[PDB]
Amino acid sequence: MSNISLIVGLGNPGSEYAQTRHNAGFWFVEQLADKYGITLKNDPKFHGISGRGNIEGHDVRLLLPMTYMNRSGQSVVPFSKFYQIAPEAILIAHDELDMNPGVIRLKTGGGHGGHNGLRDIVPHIGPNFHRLRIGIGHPGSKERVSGHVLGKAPSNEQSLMDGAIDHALSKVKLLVQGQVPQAMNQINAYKPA
Ligand code: NA
Ligand code: NA
Repeated sequence: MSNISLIVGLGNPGSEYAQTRHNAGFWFVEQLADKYGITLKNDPKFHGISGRGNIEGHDVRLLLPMTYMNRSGQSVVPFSKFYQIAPEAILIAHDELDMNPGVIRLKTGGGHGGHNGLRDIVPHIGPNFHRLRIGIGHPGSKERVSGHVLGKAPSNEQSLMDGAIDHALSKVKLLVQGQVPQAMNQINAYKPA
């Protein structure tokens, strides 16, 4: 029922990380920001890059922590405390190992699912924020997980992921308008065209 007023993209800073699957949440938020002409500027007070503007009739903040993934909470937590944004108004976009490329899900609540960014966030604001789980695949062995999240995907997997992200961006109107059950049905029904 509450409007989404803060959208957070999780990822690592620097050009060596920018195309890595771990930066799926940066992809989503950076595309969104540019779709609506919202400028992401350096915001060192909150250890991130941040912005604010109109999306489909609503005042929305955007945040990319520049803390490195595992310390994402050092940006998100004080940012959302300072602007007094309840967790229920936060959507956090992140890579999801447990879903394949081309799969994308909106989830409300729950835990971190082993994701090391969310792991740094859930303890401080609690679990009740919305999550855009952008599927990146699982390599297979738990050995190869680090090299997979920190690697660039091949073009085919990338096109599926980018398709998923395009679809979720088309649904942000619902989310910022408070229409979370509808956004969720519609996001979660996505399948590659
Ligand atoms: Na822009
Ligand atoms: Na920008």
